[PDB]
Amino acid sequence: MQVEQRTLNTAAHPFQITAYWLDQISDFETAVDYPIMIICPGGGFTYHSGREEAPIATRMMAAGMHTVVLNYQLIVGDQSVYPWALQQLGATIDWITTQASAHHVDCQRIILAGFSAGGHVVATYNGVATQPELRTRYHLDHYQGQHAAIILGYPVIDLTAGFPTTSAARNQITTDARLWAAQRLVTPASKPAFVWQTATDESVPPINSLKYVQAMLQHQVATAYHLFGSGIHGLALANHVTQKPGKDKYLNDQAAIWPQLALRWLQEQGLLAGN
Amino acid sequence: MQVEQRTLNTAAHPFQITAYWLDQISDFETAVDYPIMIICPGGGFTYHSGREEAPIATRMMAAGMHTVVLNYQLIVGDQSVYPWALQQLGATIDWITTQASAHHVDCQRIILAGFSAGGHVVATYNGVATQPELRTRYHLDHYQGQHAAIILGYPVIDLTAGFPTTSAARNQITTDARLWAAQRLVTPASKPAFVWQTATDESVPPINSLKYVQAMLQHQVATAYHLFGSGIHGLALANHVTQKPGKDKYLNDQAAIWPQLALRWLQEQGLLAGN
Amino acid sequence: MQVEQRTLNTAAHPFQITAYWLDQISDFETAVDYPIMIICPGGGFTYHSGREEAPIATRMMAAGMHTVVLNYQLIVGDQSVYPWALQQLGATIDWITTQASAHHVDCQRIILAGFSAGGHVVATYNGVATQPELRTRYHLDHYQGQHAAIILGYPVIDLTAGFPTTSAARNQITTDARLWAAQRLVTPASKPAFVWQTATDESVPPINSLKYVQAMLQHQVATAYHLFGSGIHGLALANHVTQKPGKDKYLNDQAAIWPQLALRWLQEQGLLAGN
Amino acid sequence: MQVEQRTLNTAAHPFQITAYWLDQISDFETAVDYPIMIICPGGGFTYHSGREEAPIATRMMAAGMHTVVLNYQLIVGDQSVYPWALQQLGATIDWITTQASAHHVDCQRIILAGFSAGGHVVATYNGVATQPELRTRYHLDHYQGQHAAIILGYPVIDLTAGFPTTSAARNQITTDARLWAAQRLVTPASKPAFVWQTATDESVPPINSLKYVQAMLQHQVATAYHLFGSGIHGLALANHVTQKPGKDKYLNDQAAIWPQLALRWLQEQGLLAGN
Amino acid sequence: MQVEQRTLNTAAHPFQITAYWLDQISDFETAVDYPIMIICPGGGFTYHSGREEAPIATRMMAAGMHTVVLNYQLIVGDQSVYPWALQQLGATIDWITTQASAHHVDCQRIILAGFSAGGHVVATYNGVATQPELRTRYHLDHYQGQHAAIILGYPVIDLTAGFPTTSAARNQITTDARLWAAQRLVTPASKPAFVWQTATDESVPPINSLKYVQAMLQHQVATAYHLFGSGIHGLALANHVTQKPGKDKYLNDQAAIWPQLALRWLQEQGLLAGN
Amino acid sequence: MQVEQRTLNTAAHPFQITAYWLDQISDFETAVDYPIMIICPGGGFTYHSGREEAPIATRMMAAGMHTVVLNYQLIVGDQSVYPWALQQLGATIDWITTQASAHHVDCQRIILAGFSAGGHVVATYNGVATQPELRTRYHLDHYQGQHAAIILGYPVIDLTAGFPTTSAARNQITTDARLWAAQRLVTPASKPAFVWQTATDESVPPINSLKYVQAMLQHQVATAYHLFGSGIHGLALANHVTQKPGKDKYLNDQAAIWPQLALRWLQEQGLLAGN
Repeated sequence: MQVEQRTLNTAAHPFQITAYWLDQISDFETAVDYPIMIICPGGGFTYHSGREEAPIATRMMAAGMHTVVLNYQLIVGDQSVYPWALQQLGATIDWITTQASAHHVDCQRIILAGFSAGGHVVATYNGVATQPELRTRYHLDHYQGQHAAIILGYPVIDLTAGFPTTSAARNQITTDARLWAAQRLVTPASKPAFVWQTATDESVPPINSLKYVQAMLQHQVATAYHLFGSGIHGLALANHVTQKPGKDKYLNDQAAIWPQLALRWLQEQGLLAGN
Repeated sequence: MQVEQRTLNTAAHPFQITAYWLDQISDFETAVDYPIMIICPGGGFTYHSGREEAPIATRMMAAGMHTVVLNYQLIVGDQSVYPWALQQLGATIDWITTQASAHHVDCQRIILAGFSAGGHVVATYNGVATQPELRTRYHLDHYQGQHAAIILGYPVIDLTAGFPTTSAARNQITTDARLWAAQRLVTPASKPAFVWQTATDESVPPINSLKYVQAMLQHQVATAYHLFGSGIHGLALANHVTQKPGKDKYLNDQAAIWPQLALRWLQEQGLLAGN
Repeated sequence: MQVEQRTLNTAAHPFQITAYWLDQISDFETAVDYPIMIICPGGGFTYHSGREEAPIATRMMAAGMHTVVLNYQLIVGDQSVYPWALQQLGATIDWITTQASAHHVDCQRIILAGFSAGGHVVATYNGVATQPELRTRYHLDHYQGQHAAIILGYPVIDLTAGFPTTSAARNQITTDARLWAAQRLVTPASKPAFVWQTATDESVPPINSLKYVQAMLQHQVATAYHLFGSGIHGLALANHVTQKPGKDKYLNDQAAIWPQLALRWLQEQGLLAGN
Repeated sequence: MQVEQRTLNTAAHPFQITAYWLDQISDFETAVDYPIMIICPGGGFTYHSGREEAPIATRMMAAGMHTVVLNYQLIVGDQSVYPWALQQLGATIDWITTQASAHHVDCQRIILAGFSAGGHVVATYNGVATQPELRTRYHLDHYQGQHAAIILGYPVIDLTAGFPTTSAARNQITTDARLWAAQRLVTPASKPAFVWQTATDESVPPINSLKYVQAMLQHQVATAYHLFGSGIHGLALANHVTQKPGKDKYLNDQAAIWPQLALRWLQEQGLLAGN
Repeated sequence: MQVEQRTLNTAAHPFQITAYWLDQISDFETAVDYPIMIICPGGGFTYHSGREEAPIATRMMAAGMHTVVLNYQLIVGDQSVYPWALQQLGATIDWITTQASAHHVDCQRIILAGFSAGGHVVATYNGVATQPELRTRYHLDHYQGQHAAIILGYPVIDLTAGFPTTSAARNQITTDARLWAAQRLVTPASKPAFVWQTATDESVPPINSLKYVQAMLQHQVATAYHLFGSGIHGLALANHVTQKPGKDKYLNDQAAIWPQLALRWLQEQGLLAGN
Repeated sequence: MQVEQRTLNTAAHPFQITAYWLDQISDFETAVDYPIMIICPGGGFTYHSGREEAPIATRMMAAGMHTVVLNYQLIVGDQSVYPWALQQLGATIDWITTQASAHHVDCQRIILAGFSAGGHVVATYNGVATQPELRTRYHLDHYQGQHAAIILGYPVIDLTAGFPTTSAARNQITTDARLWAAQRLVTPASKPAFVWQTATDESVPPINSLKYVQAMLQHQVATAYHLFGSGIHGLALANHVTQKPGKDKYLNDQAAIWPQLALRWLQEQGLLAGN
């Protein structure tokens, strides 16, 4: 296993990525190309939450895929998240394509993972990057690669839907109201989506994920949705690994099966080798 | 996550280790000390099998523990495995103790994992390192640290028990017949053991693991034993990750739950935080 | 000791930092959080002087603190230093806060060091970052962390005060005349300052430091000022380590005690453990 | 030999460089300063071709010079190549000057290599960077260093001359028509040029290189030109090393002597030690 | 290109290797496995000459092969070169086999290069490793891999043949007189050999190489021999790259074609792709 | 500044070194060769104390010298310290000579530092390495380099003199009674020594250092001796940097000037540039 930490510059606003590369198993006769998952952590667009980076990355790596953690654009400074964050997701994917030979990467299996605030970036991208008109509008010309499916964990979907709380904050993320609501950007061309949240989420209302899923169904796009009956926002792995010390509110033993479900879902979609 | 590849020299025969360090989660208020698992791959004492290194290491890392992969002494050259391999397991543990500050390592939770040939080294160590008389005999004086529990996956236990096949091969591993049979070295001081194998193992007869477990019970030492009804030798993770390309004989969906069992067992023993 | 060389991107103009991390001492029972000092070298805003980077960094490290060397914005290109350099100092501090767990960093003890041209960036920041109105104006919204004290070595303070020599050069650094004079930005909210220079400085008149100190006193802010009676500009460590080969004009044995004074001053302010 | 991979930020649009540093030979009594060659690969301004990076870099390293591979600005996004790419070539050179002590670099021997699309960037730079009026216009103020000679392999020279094929593509590279034709920017101040191409080039007509050479002659600048009678575009090393697997059209045994010619030419110009 | 510096421990006397790995070219559709050359520098068994390491390594890398530089056992201490050095050559080869997946290495094309003192180690190995009786005697049991051809540059062949000068020195290298003369160990099973030297060699008489070649012919083993009419011992690359500063005696323009000859020879033997 | 962590193998018992390399200052016209100090920490021959490694290393680096931390042989296993540790000190020095070109190292200024147990290794070496008869006896043949001076901090000198406490422990370190007493190995050929200790040392009686100094005087070898009137054993830097958390017994403000004295002493001896 190799760990790469790089700045990528092929975007208006350069960003940092941290890649976790799988090594080829030594006693194999033939070499295998592994899937790759790009992870966008949460952090309310003001930071990137460690809880939703390496603990999750490692979990997916255990199932035999490379992972890259993307440091998408934030509010810090006087900067806005959009459109820059979309340009960065595209750059990352493009960069992966250029790393396929060196690292055995199956470009037919690039997957996007989003959590809380990072879920907005992913959900929006799933809409924009699949629509020629919007690739042009949001400057994704000439970026190679395309993702195959997305995974949303307690995602922020509509900015008018509960998070954030004030019209100033919503516009600070973006003044582009076409990107405010990710479910309004779903078309049949959108890639399939594994979505989960808890019903008792309070900082990012469950309505967010639901509206997205509703949009995928109505546009006949393959989706799977797990709304667990309990648990706070930002459960991450929902177990001891991502549990803040002392605080039992970060433990949910039923939500904690989400990775197993997600992985099984990837297999169903033909995006991960099956047992 | 950091990856360290080092030669350790505080043993008669220097060896290579590859350590996979957990990083502290950024948005924690207080820092946490994680458990650490040392992994001894299989390879019939002639090599170290990649299949039983990083795929397993990564799997355990996902449950929130550091891992170190130990390149124990091999037959290559005209060298023997013993006593040198025991000295190396002790050196590794000692070295970990010196790395605890830098990496947040819970020395009350050092765990040893063994697979096939690597299982012999571990099972033997669990006997020797816990017996003052044998620490002296096998030169473990002044090595700090002590492991807390061991995990054996389809282990080689008695060298007179099926593997290897010829009296020459057995002596090439070691001329020390006191180390030939790891179950004869079990005493109440032995640390607890999670053991698993398949009943249809042919290169290393199931009798090996059984005899060990039988010894642990009879010396009133806490143990757990999972003998799956089917599957070849060297299943590793028993899933797509460690499956040799094309060959379905490396897939066992029932044996594949061993990690989940093992981890739950570690929790029971108080050696891994519980959910 | 670890050495990190990274581009940081959470600012309009991305920059390079070189961090020198202290490692936890192995034979300590409990872990300790160390202070951290950010160093801005001189170079007349056209380059970063090596003399004022690692030789100084190492000197402070010896007293038991992490150091980061910041490559603040320069005139090169057609670029200006301001406002970008202020955004970068804030980004660096913010980034440190996100590295505190991994490296044991005491965020109640972040310190800023400035030399010659780098002194302007620091002195200005000490004014801006402490004034809510100016954090907003100069785009420091949402940057975590705050420094505790600053250290100025032969600093450039007022751009109308001797350095640079022509009105073109002054405006090339910045057209923002509110940032021209760092002493006019001092308010009671400014953090404490250790200031030193030589009286015989010719490229950056001693008047610069003096005016700053005068402003700190008049706003009742804790400060300490050492104006050595002799020596050229850019003495750095004033000893053999930073002495240009052959040239004795870079040796001043009385100015060379500045680090000892500075460190003792940090102790007085409670920003460095005391003996 | 050391390998460095860094983002450089002292330009409007930050870029990645990959440097291959020569190490000092251990059994030398005195240390030697080696030349350095900057390489701009081809890729039609949409990507950087691996074929024209390390295989070429390594080839030149064998003749005893450091190499740096520059990731010049691309069309990707909605970005244009110019003026940014010129700023980046200057930044790279400047950065090298700051690395001379650490790596023994002979700044009187910085050389620029260009291939296909990368040849345009180099050829243009050879014109701009040598003309005070154009350094000012294209923002190369305060960048230290200057190259000594350039090398063009099947270069794109005039954008109205065959590559690219549509007026949209030409303007997407740049709307600045003063940079469209690199031969119109040649003056006596231009540095000497080693130029080669194949006569049967179809994607970038041989006319391109010819027009450049013609301009160098007419301005009395030292140049050498090798137009091989056969071979496709993008032959690179023209041998097995850069040959796409299976495709014999990337093999030209006569064009394959270009490196030997180029190196001998560097010696003639006093830019590489001679045998 | 990646650079690896590792201690290998699977030998009685652990040794350092420095590997220079080729990276897969990014714009290839299919991946290619490259040959690998192991280089044993000279140094009179008291040191390893830098002149015969990276300058040569890089030269071969340019022709599209990985290289590893082996730090074979030396006289330093009271240690002898043999048998340990043979064990180390075998370990290196074995280790390469375990690195083939990760680095695309063609194990049907492992090549050994020897210079001066390093030539003895190689020439001897070519005899021992190919003779079952001698693999057993010199402890090469269970080492995977086998080399395909060897390359000797001004090699030391018979220790009674001019180098070294005193019977004490000869025995300090080894008391094993069966290894004193490498030509007496040639049998039809020996791998093919490219040999070169200068006729005016004085520290290691030309007779050495000649006797070896004579042995290869008489055992009907494919060999090629280039005895250049002039030049001192230890010419290395014979050009400016390996020329000690000031001393023209390290320049031979006719001997300097040896790499081109050697590479062409590798192609003839089917051990390097041909143009 | 670069940090190197390597195993060295040119000794019977391979060892780890951690080197801290000074980088050349960028804005120097000419390059300078720096001194290098090798540090042997304490630890009672059972471990290497972190307190006496990087905190001290960094302190000396601040005065403008490279440092290497040597992991000398320990009792761990059933191993003895001698003769192996002497072979390792010689190997380290030899290795440095081979690193001089790459890192600008002044081989006329190699210095050895010893603390507590590490002081024995140094003091003994200062005797052995300077006596042709003893280089032969203790196998230092063919190791290049030689140290210039040594520094002993609260050193263990005579093993019959207080440390260790039992005749078993003394022999476990070494059965070679010729190495038991380092002061009995002093001859005029011994290099100069800076020695310090506290008079109230209880685990290693002050008599140890005194006897050494007495031997240096009586053999007319230049020495300097600072016996501070108070303080425990293992004060290290005697300040907050090496102070175990909470325990004031590791603070001695008078002993804490030892580095300043030592450095000034190095200048007097011409082994460090003077101000």
